Formats: sequence, structure tokens, C-alpha cells
Amino acid sequence: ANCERTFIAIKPDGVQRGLVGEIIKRFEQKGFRLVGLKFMQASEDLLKEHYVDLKDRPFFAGLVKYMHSGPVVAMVWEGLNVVKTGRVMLGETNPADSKPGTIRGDFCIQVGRNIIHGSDSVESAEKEIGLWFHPEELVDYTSCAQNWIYE
Amino acid sequence: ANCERTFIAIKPDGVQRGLVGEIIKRFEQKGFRLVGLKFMQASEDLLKEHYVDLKDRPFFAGLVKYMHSGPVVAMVWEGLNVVKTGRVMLGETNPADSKPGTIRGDFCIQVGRNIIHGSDSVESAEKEIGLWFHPEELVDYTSCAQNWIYE
Amino acid sequence: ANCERTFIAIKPDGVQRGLVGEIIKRFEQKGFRLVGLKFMQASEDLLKEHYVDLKDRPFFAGLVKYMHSGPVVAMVWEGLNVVKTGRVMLGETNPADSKPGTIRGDFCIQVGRNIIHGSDSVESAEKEIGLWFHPEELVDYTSCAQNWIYE
Amino acid sequence: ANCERTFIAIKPDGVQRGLVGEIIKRFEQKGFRLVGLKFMQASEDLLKEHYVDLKDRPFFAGLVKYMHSGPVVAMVWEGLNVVKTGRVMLGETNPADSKPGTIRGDFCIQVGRNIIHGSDSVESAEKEIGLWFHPEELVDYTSCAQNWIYE
Amino acid sequence: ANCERTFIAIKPDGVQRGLVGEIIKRFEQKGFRLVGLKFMQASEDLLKEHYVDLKDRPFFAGLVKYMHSGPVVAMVWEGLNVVKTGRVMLGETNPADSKPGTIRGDFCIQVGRNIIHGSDSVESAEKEIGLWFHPEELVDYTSCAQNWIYE
Amino acid sequence: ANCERTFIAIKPDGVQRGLVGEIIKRFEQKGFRLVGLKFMQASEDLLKEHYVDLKDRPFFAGLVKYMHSGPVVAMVWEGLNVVKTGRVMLGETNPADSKPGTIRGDFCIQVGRNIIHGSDSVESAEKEIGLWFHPEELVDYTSCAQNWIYE
Ligand SMILES: Nc1ncnc2c1ncn2[C@@H]1O[C@H](COP(=O)(O)OP(=O)(O)O)[C@@H](O)[C@H]1O
Ligand SMILES: Nc1ncnc2c1ncn2[C@@H]1O[C@H](COP(=O)(O)OP(=O)(O)O)[C@@H](O)[C@H]1O
Ligand SMILES: Nc1ncnc2c1ncn2[C@@H]1O[C@H](COP(=O)(O)OP(=O)(O)O)[C@@H](O)[C@H]1O
Ligand SMILES: Nc1ncnc2c1ncn2[C@@H]1O[C@H](COP(=O)(O)OP(=O)(O)O)[C@@H](O)[C@H]1O
Ligand SMILES: Nc1ncnc2c1ncn2[C@@H]1O[C@H](COP(=O)(O)OP(=O)(O)O)[C@@H](O)[C@H]1O
Ligand SMILES: Nc1ncnc2c1ncn2[C@@H]1O[C@H](COP(=O)(O)OP(=O)(O)O)[C@@H](O)[C@H]1O
Repeated sequence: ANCERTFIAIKPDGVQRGLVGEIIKRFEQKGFRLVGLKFMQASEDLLKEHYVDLKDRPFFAGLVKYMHSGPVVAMVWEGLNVVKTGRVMLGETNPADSKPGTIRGDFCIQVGRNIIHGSDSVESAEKEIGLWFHPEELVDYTSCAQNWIYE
Repeated sequence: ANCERTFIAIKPDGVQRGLVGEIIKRFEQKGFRLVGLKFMQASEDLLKEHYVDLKDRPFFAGLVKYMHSGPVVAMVWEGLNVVKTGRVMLGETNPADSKPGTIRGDFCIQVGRNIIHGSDSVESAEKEIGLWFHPEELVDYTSCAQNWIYE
Repeated sequence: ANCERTFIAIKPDGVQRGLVGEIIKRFEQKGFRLVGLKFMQASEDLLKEHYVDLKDRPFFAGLVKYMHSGPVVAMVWEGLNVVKTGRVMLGETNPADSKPGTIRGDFCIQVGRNIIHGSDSVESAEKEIGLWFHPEELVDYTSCAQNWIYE
Repeated sequence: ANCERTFIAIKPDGVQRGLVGEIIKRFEQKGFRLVGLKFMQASEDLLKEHYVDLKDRPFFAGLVKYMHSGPVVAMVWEGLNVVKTGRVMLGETNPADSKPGTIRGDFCIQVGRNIIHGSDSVESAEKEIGLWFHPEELVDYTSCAQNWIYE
Repeated sequence: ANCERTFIAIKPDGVQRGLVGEIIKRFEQKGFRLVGLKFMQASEDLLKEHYVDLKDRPFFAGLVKYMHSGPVVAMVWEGLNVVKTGRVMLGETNPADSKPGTIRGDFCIQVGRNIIHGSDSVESAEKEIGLWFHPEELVDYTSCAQNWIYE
Repeated sequence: ANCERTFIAIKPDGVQRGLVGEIIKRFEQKGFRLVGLKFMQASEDLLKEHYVDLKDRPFFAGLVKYMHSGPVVAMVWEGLNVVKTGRVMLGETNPADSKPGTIRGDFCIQVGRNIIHGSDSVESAEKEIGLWFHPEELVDYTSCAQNWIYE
């Protein structure tokens, strides 16, 4: 098995374009366990604290704005190397550099409207999870298919 | 347009059988607007109240127990006639009576494992939404395709 | 076999909501032949003759305006009962009476934004076919699968 | 649970048009258990003995021919009311009368090239199963999801 | 944003093997705009100017014959890097070097039956675009999702 | 064309997680020809011989046991470079190293539960086909789209 968690957020462009279910499907079909799921308009404070290590950049202002401009689906997924694998499923930050088959590769175009975020490290993951979710919103259960997903 | 809402819950079998994404995708692609989304283990109290109109039924205690046995995905969806046509999308209560193309017709077999719940009326819907969600959890936004979904 | 034809048009909500590829796909996988396919910004004059049998109706005016308000995907499909069965595939004129499985029942909500036009009759189809398409534009070929599609 | 079995055969037109996996997917996603699966060119004798209760009809000659003209996928599926439900999933014999959402409804056109067969009764089922399969080709195992499919 | 254009053609194997709806779908869901769309039985003269840079090559003769041997779906797609990224989406010229996820990598096998043409450059695209399409036939409109597709 | 064949088996996790249809569908849609298909519980003897080149590996006994723990779908697929490009479709041995768009990249997580086997060479392929199938079980037919898949 493995209880490694990651934080995946669907951005407002992802919501606005009706990509929520498709994105969730990709994680389910892969065998990752859904741990947390909420739908929220994320506050400026939250998005600032979240994207904080990128305050120095000339897209940060417009970033926080856009991320506050609509609703986001906040998710926590569990499984073996979710963080790393999840990021591969996502694709490269820039959808022009994301390979076909990937989420960004398949469904979006420009880096500022790249539909989705996912943690870049297990460090980022736990910070992002504590920041977007309350402990009691992370649900624990066992997949019926656990023994067929994991040795 | 219409601001009518319905309550849709994905039952623990739905979550266990990896249908969250699929189900959300059908509501999205139909043009309906996601208003609330949460992942939780429902308390028996909650469930008993949820299903209070059925307290006098042979299946009630089983229903409550089964509904408490795993996590559910609680959702709120908005649109013209969402309640009535949301139920059409779900199929009949019994998956044997649900037609191919409906969520239950396509994805499940037995009545006690019918994967999804939908409000049966506007009155029920609002009772159910108030019971499962706080109004601040319900997100207001306008679909970018609104004018293309509604005259 | 049968080389009967029908006019199917994907209205501008269809195009705007990105249902072009999906709608074609459903006719293809049914095993109908793509006879002609044009992406046209239609005209009011063009629309009126098409909708002449509805000039008597209140909505007519705005329909023409809506039908005129953005690009359409204009198409001809060849096959046995492509007229009649294609209308079963469209679902009812009102998306709220359209069954899940049908194109409207899956992808839209309101009678006035019902994403797709089909031909009510072969009578209407021939009338319709010639108005949007000249014989030059219509294509003729044999489906490599024809023998497996019809005895 | 329930161990009711049915016999589903994909006809050569269904194989030739690449519909095998899609058909199997429909049964899997529904929750039915795959019991038997073989791929075969079916003998005239077998097809005659199989379609025997229809020897009196003016399509029987051309039927047996066509059914022998290519390979068939022979399947056995298990579950609650599989025979009856399987036939609903299939659709009406004539694809012009099969509803969208159904296998025939979605993927074929003419009754002589209607892609698929499935037993019309539990009587037919067991006869067809003994006739197409050897006992040792019917595999017994338990779905990991059995308790989520069945009460 | 970006209103750059590219020529994408679905070769006659693509059309014969029923991949029209699926290919469009993949460009749509990527969030590119359908500029123009014609189903043409192409000409040898037409094909030669297109394939002029390959007149020096052995296969050229038969390519033109194959390209000429059945209907094509001729299309223009508008978007940011629709030329370049569209070629990543096509996969390599040889389907055997095309990655799974790409259109060729998923749907075809042999270099000489590679189902789809895309533009090697914007240089080539403009050259290509004008040859198959006149300005009348090209459509102009704004995607209701444009704001969510590009910052 | 090409009459090269490969052996593909769906491992018991593949069958348990409802991926039979999905997997077959990818081989079909790619243009490859299904030659043999059988559903069976593999004997340890069979499996030990199947995997004889790996008898000296730390994982061998586990592999055999796991492979014996449920039914597998044994298949034979034909086409130009099926062996090599069949493996490209599967992903890397380790699903963590398999790219999105591949069967393992999309559908599984751990190396010991990597859902599918494909022959690693022509020599292996023929050894494997001879081991799992009798030549009379392998069905010869011509795809109706052959001329459209192969020059
Ligand atoms: N040059 C840019 N212009 C606009 N937005 C950007 C740019 N670079 C990054 N972003 C946005 O900021 C977010 C965070 O950036 P980064 O951490 O580099 O990528 P990722 O989100 O893939 O970890 C990205 O999701 C992206 O949408
Ligand atoms: N006969 C039954 N046996 C077991 N469970 C049942 C039975 N009837 C209904 N249920 C469960 O109770 C839920 C609520 O029942 P009801 O309100 O009658 O149907 P609906 O869900 O269509 O509103 C159903 O979705 C189903 O899961
Ligand atoms: N009550 C209505 N209100 C608004 N628009 C309507 C109404 N009825 C029909 N329409 C529009 O007019 C078009 C043609 O109407 P009609 O010919 O009766 O239906 P159909 O398109 O099913 O043949 C429909 O596709 C629809 O967009
Ligand atoms: N009028 C007809 N013309 C050609 N083929 C037919 C006709 N009627 C039935 N068939 C074929 O014979 C098979 C058996 O017929 P029947 O038992 O009536 O339908 P089903 O297969 O739905 O049980 C059908 O699958 C169908 O393909
Ligand atoms: N070696 C080859 N043998 C046969 N046909 C080829 C070969 N190389 C290319 N072609 C055909 O010629 C077309 C154009 O070739 P080229 O312009 O090099 O590739 P692309 O279409 O990727 O730009 C291809 O789409 C393909 O159908
Ligand atoms: N390190 C491992 N731990 C557990 N199982 C393994 C390991 N490596 C390989 N296997 C299993 O053995 C099978 C055969 O191994 P190998 O031939 O090396 O890979 P491939 O399947 O790519 O040919 C794999 O498909 C996998 O299921």
C-alpha cells in the first residue's frame, strides 16, 4: 500500500470549462484513493499563503486574482508516490510543454489558464493539505480493490 | 436560466466503485452548475433525518447502516428543472428498472446498492441542501456558457 | 443497405459548448456515412425558409436570431433511416423530455438552446439538404465497413 | 448476490467494426462478473443448433451464413437478473427500434447486422452456455467489489 | 490569447475508420477554436502543391494517390500555437514512433496510413490554409470560454 | 500489412479492477487485429514456464503466486510491429515509470500489480502464444479496414 497524500486543486478555468469530473476520473481509474474533496471560492489570503514562494514574480498579482476569480475544487488523494505521479499525470506547468495523455496536455493551452495545481513535493503536499483542509475533512476508508492495486 | 437546485449524493458503493468522476461528468456535460461539493462520512443522525420520510419502511435501518458504512460525495447542482431531470438522469430507484444511458442503468445492479441519491422534489431538495450544507459552503458563480445553455 | 440522407445541424450553443466532435462521433459509431460537412456562419434569409413552417409561432423570431447568432456545423449523414433514427438519437425537441442516452438528454437543458437540428422527414431532409449544400459539396464514397453494417 | 448467468455473443460485424472492448466495458461497468470469454469462428452446425427455433423463417439461411462468415466473441456473464437486464442493455433486436444508450441503439443500424446476441430467457441461457462453452471454460472467482454491488 | 491558425486534415483512412468525431473532440477539449470545417473529395492537382516539398521523394507518387483515394475532412483550428502543439497532438509522422496519447499513437500503425495531416509550420499553415479554404468559408467568432482559456 | 503477433495477458488485477474492455478497446482502436482471446485461471506450471526467463529473480515466486490468484484474459493480437508497439502501449514495467496515455500509466500504480503483460520480443511472443494457445484456437480473418490501416 502507501499512505502518501497529495493536494490537487482544480482551478476556476478547470471548473468553468466542465473538466472537474474528467480530472477526478483520471485519479480514480489510476487507483488513487480520494481522501478529501471540497468546492470553494478561495480567499486572497489563502491563495497568497499558498503561492507564497512565488511572490517575487511578474505573474503573481494576476495569479492570485484569477485563482480568486472563481470556484476551486480542492482535493486530497492518497497512494504510492501520489505526489510525484500526480504531477506526471498533471503534465508540465506550461500546457504547450505538457505531453498528450496528460491533463494539461489534453485539456488546456496557456500557462496562466492551466486548469489544475498539484503539490511539487511531499513537503508542499502536507503544507497545502493543512492550509486548504481541516483535519476532520480528510476521510479514512479502505478501497475494496486495495489488494489488487497493491502487493 | 433557473436557480433551482437539487441535492445529489454519491453513495458509498459509488465511491468504492470509482464512479465519482463519471457521475460528476454527466452533470457537468448536461450543462448543470456545481454549487456545492463535499466528501464526508455521514452520521447516522444525519442519515436518519435525511431519510425521515422513510422511517416506516422495511429497508430503512439497512439503508441507514449501508449509507453510514463508507464515505459519500455530497453535491448541490443548479439549473432549470434540475430536481426532476436530475432524477431522470439517475434512473429509477431500482437499477433493474433504470434504462441504459442513466447513471443507475449503466453502473449498478441492485436496489440496496444503487450508487447515488437525488432529491425527489424541490421541497425535499431544499430540506436536503439545508441539512447537508451550510449556505456559506454553497458557491455562487456564473457559468461562462450560461447564455449558451439558457435563452 | 441504404443511401438515404438527412440534414443534421449543430446549433451555435453546440459549437460554443464544444459538442461538435462528440455529436459527429455518435453518428459515426452508429455507422452512418458522413456525406457532407460544412462549418457555416448561417444567414437569416437561409434560416427563414428552413423554419418557414414555424413562421406562425411566437418563438420563431428569436429562434432565427439565436440560430443566426453564431457559427453552425452543417452536415449531411447517409444511412438507412438516418432521418428517423437520427431524431431518436437527438431526443425530443425539449431537452427536458429528452431521454438520457440521446444527444439533447445528455448535453442540454432548455427547449430554446437545444444544441442540434435534425430533419423531421425525408421530405424536409431533401428540402433542407439542398438549401445548405450544393451537389459539388456533397461527397460520395463507400464505407469499408458497409458489408458489416448492412446485409 | 446472485449466480444467474447469461450468454452474450458478439457477432462478426461487432468484431469487424471494433466494438468488442466497448461491449465488454458496458457489462463490466454495470457490475456483472465475467465468467467465460472465448473468440471463435463458429461452425454451421453450432449456429444451426443455436438458432434452431428459427429454422422456419426467410432470413435463417442468410443468418447462419453471416454468423459463420467471421469470428465471434462468446461470453458468459454472471449477476442478478443478467439475462433480463443484459437484454435491455443490448436493446431491441432491430437497431431502428433500439433506444439510444443501448448497445444496438448506439452502435448499429439494420437487424441483420445487429452486432450482438444475448439469451432471451434463463432457459435459452443454460442451453446456449452448454452449447458454446465447455464447463471448464467457465471461471469461478469473487469480485473485489461484490459487497458494494450486492446487499 | 492568440488567434493563430493551422491546417489539420483528416486523411481518408481517418474518415473510413470513423475517427472524425474523435479527432475534432481532441482539438475542442484542448480548447482550440473551429475556424473552418469542410468535407472534401480532394484533387491530385490540389495535393501536389501541398506536397511540393516532397516531390523529390519516392513515396510522393502513391501518397498523392492515397490522399486522393477517398474523402478528406478539411479543417482549420484557431489557437495559441495551434500549429506546433497540434503536431505534438498528432504524434510523429511514423505511427510507430508516435507516443500513446497522441492521435497517431492511439489510432494507427503504418507511416503510409497515418490518418491525419497537420501543418509543419505557420509558414506552411498559411500556404496550406488558403489552398483548401477561401476566406468566405472560414468562420470568425469568440469562444464563450476564451477568458478561461487565455489570460 | 504484417502478420506479426504478440501475446497480451490481462493480469488478475486487470480483471478485478474492470479493465478488460478498456484494454481490448485500445488494441482495437489502434488498428490491431484480435487473433485469440481466452478467459482462464493459469496453472502454476504454465506460469512458471511462461516466466522461465525470470526463475532467478527475487520477485519470481510472488509473481507466479499473484498470477495464479485470479483469472487472466489471454489474448493474441496481430499487426505491423505489434510486439514492440504493443509494449509502448502498455507502458514501462513499473507503472511509476509509465507515461500518461499508456495502459499502466493511466490505470495502475505498483509494479507487482501492473495489470497487464505483453511479449518483450517476437521470439518471446511466439513461445508465449504456443504455450497459452493451440493453433486451432487462433482465428484467421481479414479486417474490413485492412486496406485503410495498411498501404
Ligand atoms: N509565466 C507565467 N505566466 C502566467 N502564469 C504563470 C507563469 N508561470 C507560472 N504561472 C502560474 O503559477 C502557478 C504556479 O507556478 P509554478 O509553481 O511554477 O508551476 P506549478 O503550478 O506547475 O507548480 C502555475 O500553476 C501557473 O498557472
Ligand atoms: N426495497 C429496497 N431495499 C433496499 N434498499 C432500498 C429499497 N428501496 C429503496 N431503497 C434505498 O432507499 C433509497 C431511498 O428510497 P426511495 O426514496 O424510495 O427512492 P429514491 O432513492 O428513488 O428517492 C434508495 O435510493 C435505495 O438506496
Ligand atoms: N417553445 C419553444 N421555445 C423556443 N424555441 C423553440 C420552441 N420550440 C421549438 N423551438 C426551437 O425551434 C426549433 C424548431 O422547432 P421544431 O421544428 O418544432 O423542433 P425540431 O427542431 O425538433 O424539429 C427547435 O430546434 C428549437 O430550437
Ligand atoms: N427480418 C430479419 N432479417 C434479417 N435478420 C433477422 C431478421 N429478424 C431477426 N434476424 C436476426 O436473427 C437473430 C435472431 O432473431 P430473434 O431471436 O428474433 O432476435 P434476438 O437475436 O434479438 O433474440 C437476430 O439477432 C437478428 O440478427
Ligand atoms: N516513408 C514514407 N512512406 C510512405 N508515406 C510517407 C512516408 N513519409 C511520409 N509519408 C506520407 O507523406 C505525408 C507527408 O510527409 P511529411 O510531410 O514528411 O510528414 P508530416 O505529414 O508529418 O508533415 C505523411 O502524412 C505521410 O502520409
Ligand atoms: N520488482 C518487482 N516486484 C514485483 N513484481 C515484479 C517486479 N519486476 C517485475 N515484476 C513482475 O514480473 C513481470 C515480468 O517482469 P519483466 O519481464 O521484467 O517485465 P515486463 O512485464 O515488462 O516484461 C512484470 O510485468 C511484473 O508484474
